[PDB]
Amino acid sequence: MILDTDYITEDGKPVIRIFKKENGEFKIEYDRTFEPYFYALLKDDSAIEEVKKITAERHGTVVTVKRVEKVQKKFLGRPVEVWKLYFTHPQDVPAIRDKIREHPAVIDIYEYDIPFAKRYLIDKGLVPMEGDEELKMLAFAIATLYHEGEEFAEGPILMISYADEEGARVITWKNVDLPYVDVVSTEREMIKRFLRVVKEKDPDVLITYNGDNFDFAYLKKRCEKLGINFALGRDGSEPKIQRMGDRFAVEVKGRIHFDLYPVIRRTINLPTYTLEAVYEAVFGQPKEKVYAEEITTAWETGENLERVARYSMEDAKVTYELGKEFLPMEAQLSRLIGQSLWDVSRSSTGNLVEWFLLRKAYERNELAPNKPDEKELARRRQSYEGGYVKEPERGLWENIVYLDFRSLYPSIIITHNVSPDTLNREGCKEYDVAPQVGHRFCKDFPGFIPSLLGDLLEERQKIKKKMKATIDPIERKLLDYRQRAIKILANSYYGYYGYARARWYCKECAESVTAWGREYITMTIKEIEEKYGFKVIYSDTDGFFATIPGADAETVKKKAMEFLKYINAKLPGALELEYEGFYKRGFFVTKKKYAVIDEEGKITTRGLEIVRRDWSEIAKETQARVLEALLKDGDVEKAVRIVKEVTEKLSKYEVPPEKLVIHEQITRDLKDYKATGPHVAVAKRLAARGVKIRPGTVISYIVLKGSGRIGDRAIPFDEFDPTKHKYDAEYYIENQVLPAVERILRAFGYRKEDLR
DNA sequence: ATTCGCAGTTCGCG
DNA sequence: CGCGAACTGCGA
Ligand SMILES: [Mg+2]
Repeated sequence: MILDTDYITEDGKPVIRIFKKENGEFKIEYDRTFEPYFYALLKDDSAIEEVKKITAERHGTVVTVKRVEKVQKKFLGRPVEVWKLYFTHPQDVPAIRDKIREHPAVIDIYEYDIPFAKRYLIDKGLVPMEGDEELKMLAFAIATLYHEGEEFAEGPILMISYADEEGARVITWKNVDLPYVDVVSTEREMIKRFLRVVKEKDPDVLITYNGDNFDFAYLKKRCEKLGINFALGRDGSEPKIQRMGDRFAVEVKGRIHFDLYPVIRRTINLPTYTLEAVYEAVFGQPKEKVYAEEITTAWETGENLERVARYSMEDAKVTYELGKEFLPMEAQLSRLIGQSLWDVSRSSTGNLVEWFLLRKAYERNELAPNKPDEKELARRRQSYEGGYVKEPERGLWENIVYLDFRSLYPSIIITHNVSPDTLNREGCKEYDVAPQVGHRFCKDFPGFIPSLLGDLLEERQKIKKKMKATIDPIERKLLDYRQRAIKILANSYYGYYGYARARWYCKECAESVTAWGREYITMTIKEIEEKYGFKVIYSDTDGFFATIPGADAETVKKKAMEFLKYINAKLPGALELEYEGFYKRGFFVTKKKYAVIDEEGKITTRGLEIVRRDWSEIAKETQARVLEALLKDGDVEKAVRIVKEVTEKLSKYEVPPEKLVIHEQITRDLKDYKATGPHVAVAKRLAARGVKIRPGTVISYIVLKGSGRIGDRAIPFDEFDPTKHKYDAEYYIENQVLPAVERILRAFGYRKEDLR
């Protein structure tokens, strides 16, 4: 199968390299015949002779147009003629494309910012990660000597650990009495030993945790300091470092550097993304943290080095375990989008859709629109109305059914053919008209995006049912991941429509989807109220909670099923209302905030403090305890005692500090903040010292007993010391626990002073 | 560098 | 003092 592609230059000419793994054998294929190109729209065909002679210069070398040819393509449905301009080397394109655009007779240029290697995959119809080839993977991690006021990588690497199917080992240059530790003489020897391991194991995938922004950078500075050729690549090359906006990314030629950090960041939602928290949430098993201070202290005193080595070992071990858990899913996502695992695992929603569309556009001879320039970008800051949210009838309800649409937004796009190439298209014999916004969509032919979206949803269903019949457990897992990958991509189309940087951006399409959605959800609600006598307790966008307050559980279920039969006969196209679940009880606090419990006793919570990371565990824990007492036991006076118990424990300082940590994300550069909240205050004190802060950093702090604002009393939890610090019991009672619980017990008539 | 709608806290202004 | 901007993270 295909892992990746790139190009090298030989005698001034680009040579594509295709990196493959066939039958457990690494292979490189070379292609010297692929020509870089982009398109130009001319107002006059005669102008082509002027464009041929346009020249530029890269670095002394003179850039010219190799050859041209007129081609006929489609642009948003309508037919168009443009000139395909070829060049000798892909680096000629960025050097001359501006000179060609600025030419008077050139209306516009297209597809001029597509990387050569990616252009090759699309044009040749090649799909990475296709097949059942098993990749050999290796995880690794490092431990370092940290001192507070030093430069990056001023301290040596203390240990390098790695892990695969054979287990986990640690390389270090001090004597450690553990069976999985290999001892060498120096840091230099340790690094060289690691090179040999990678060379001999020859893994297809190198797995790290935050290796893009720490590990490889640290190794690089150290190899420079020690004079080592850090040749990790299968071609003898050193890791290549690239700039991805305000962050970094690292390739290793011939293999795939799989950094788990950006992947897990997108896949699951956690309060913090430390390696310990991630592992404990995914595998449900604890992992002890050993801090930089303890590591430094252990290395200098020579004392607890076993503890450090074990931590180093577990880092590599869990990294390998997590890599095994997340990689196959990302691999199937890569195959779907049609780009390398390296790019896909580091790409967000916007880029993934765009690359998929770019490939499909080529297959359909569809000329792709350009990225918006700064002027057009500012013109796309106009917003639109979103989903409908009913104000809930607040309180505790009995025997509730939840009904919702199966894929509401994708169903709308397919059913009503919503697409920029069908928008207000004149000359058609059939149209659908969006409510409120009034946009018309041609129904005569499948639109580009609804066509692709329809194939995706259809393919997904064919995979779901083939899974049930697939005996081979490995094939079933593969199909499961592809099916999940399709769901992710299919649900990304709507948001992409309203994404201002998108090539196929269309605000009219985006607001038409939401307008139609508001219509269908509101029609369905008044339908079940008027014709079946249900009370609709609450509704958000694509579903609602309903019940008959004076009815039996089986009575509610029966009537709900009858309603479903009724409205589904009225719904057009692919729209379908479904029976999502029945709930014994439910408590609806506000819009976006509620909790329900099924007949098994399982509680599901939305929006409440319990779900959020910017609330201490102590507040979330008793809110969950209160909610359980109400939903499962129906015991309101028990919920009260629990709060009295918790506030008393807090006031007497019997609560562990670990359950008092508050987590809050830094979203921008610290200088760009206008209002300084507690987490920003803590961040600025950190940045004042050694530690640098990036947008995406989660600040974990605790509030201390003292004077001043909350931000003046807040410190990072790592630095909390019982001998130096005392947490603010009053704060965690009056600002954390009580507000979170009072908002629930308010409905029963309890004040804050009813619980102290 | 996917969308909009919404509850809630901290802090500073008048 | 009330009040609103700034800010975060959630639901769909
Ligand atoms: Mg709103």
